[PDB]
Amino acid sequence: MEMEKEFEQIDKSGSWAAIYQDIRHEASDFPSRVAKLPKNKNRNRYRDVSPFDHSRIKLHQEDNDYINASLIKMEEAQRSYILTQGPLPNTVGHFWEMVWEQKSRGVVMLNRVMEKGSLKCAQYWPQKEEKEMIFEDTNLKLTLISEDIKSYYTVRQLELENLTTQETREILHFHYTTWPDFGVPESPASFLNFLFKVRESGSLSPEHGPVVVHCSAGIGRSGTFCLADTCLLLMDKRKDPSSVDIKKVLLEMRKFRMGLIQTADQLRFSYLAVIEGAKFIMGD
Repeated sequence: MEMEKEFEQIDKSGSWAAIYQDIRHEASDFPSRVAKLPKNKNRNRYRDVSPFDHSRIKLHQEDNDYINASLIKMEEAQRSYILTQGPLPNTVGHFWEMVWEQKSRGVVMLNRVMEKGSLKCAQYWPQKEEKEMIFEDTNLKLTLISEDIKSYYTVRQLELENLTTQETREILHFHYTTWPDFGVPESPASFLNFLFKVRESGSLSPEHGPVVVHCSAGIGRSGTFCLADTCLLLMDKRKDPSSVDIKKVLLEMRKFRMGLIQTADQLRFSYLAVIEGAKFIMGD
């Protein structure tokens, strides 16, 4: 592992903030005209986190097709992700319309509904089996089937029914619940174990639609997920834990959504998780 001694080299030199700035500067920049139309102002959670028009997800609704969401297509790894913001009270129906239209099998949530005294996300899934949710604007019903609460994540089977065709699908909600309010987790082990549960569920398999991933803005903790999954997969395809340049992967993902990886602590954590997750992918 080169990166393991490049990692040790960057900590010594304390220069995480420097590399992270390098990436901010090299990062690509494309139009996001649709996002900043005023008809869409209230469809965005942060005024400065916009999907690029080229990689954006379109709702199949000729009235307004906008939702703040990007398709990240990683060609060498054969892995696609949909990165999105946490739904607004007025976009919850859109969010499930998107999960329906894209044929996604799983949703990964990396935030709690309330963080730092504020609401980072609408409550967009049901809490009790018997209290189903109806989305009138998008003709969808959502039902909680089961719920498996563990120490640092919760998994939920949900049933999504299309009212106007009577088709149903089962969605897996993977909810990481212990991401620190400030900073990043002290060890990646929790995060890695959550990652592998998502993998084992099949939600990433390419017979399915792309997994929907989000946090508050869909770039910070969301990117850490995607970057770690993809780096670890490329280490497999090459079965060589050192042809993978984590900064080069990051810059390629940022062609598809701006700002992935928000802090330089997140970047360090990204390295830390890939290095550690490499143990259990090189035979173990």
